[PDB]
Amino acid sequence: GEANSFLEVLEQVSHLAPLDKPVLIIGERGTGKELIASRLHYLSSRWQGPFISLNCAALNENLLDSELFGHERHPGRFERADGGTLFLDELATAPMMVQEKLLRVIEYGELERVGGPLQVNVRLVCATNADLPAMVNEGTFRADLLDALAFDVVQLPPLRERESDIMLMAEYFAIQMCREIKLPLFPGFTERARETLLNYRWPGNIRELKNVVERSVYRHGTSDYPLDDIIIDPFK
Repeated sequence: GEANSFLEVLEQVSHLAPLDKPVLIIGERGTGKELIASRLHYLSSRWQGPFISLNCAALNENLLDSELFGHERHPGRFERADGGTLFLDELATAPMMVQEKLLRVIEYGELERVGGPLQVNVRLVCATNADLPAMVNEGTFRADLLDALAFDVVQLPPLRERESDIMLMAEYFAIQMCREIKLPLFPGFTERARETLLNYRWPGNIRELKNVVERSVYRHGTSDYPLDDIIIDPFK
């Protein structure tokens, strides 16, 4: 089963999920932030409402503003998440204009409408791997938004800090790949392979571990001998 640090996350999420308070998830790529956001939704009373997601980094300023708040129609992500949960990833990339508008939605529960407003009821979950307090000091993140956004913070441990989970998950992914390519048995990892796995920093965390292990099993391609060559870098 999962490491103590990850179990402590799951326990935190079970307590946070029922609240209608905004949650901030801090974690590297491939640590499962969106999955945690989804768990907060499905363990909440809003579980039958919508779960909407948006990656702030993916859009330029003008498109981000329209995608989040709408452009009268083109309903934005807040309107689409009404009665449910909205997950905003890579929050630190949101331009200052969007951050100010986000604060207003959090505190007033309304979207502005020029002329011709919308009240919305959305539980907000955001994610980042930036140091938001540091960006506040730099002027690149709003202090007021951070004061209202981070009711509580869920910090996902990177794989490198869950060394116990690395061989567990590696074996899991290896077995699944053996099924996919019809090997009769996963023949295990050599000690050399284990050193490679446990010494590497996994900057891509769980996604990268899966990719690495699946490639390695395929390249090895046999059940007759233990897997010795962990192919971290497919470019070599």
